[PDB]
Amino acid sequence: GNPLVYLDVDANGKPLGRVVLELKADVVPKTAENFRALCTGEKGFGYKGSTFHRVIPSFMCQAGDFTNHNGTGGKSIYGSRFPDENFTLKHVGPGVLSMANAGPNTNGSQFFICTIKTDWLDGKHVVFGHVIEGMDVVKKIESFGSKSGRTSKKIVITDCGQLS
Repeated sequence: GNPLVYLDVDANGKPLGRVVLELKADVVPKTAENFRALCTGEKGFGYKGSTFHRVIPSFMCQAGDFTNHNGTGGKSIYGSRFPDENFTLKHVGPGVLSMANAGPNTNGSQFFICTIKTDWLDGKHVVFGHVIEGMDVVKKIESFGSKSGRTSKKIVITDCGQLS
């Protein structure tokens, strides 16, 4: 069935808890597989030790730039970037997991978790999973953001991996 992955998150060195995510490999297999492999680190690089670098309250929490830590970097398991797989899943509400990008067909490793319904992103960002457990942790992360995206605390993915 669909993979379950986790992110364990710290804020200024203090554990916030675990976010568990279902990846919708049934609908977006290529996009799901990229995220899964980046969680396990099995290609020799991935999310462990990287940060949530842009967090905007009442909108989204963005992470996944493990090369430059500022929103300019990251890479996929396929190459630097890969195409938009499909736009079948929508940004239906809080807990949706979606690919960040720099325009059409520029997926890498950066992703975001929505904290509201972001319907204006439908057809522009590939949705590929959802939070199963840990929305409370996501809400804590959201509370440390600001309108500019700057975080008031350093938010680090201290561990991550695959549960099933």
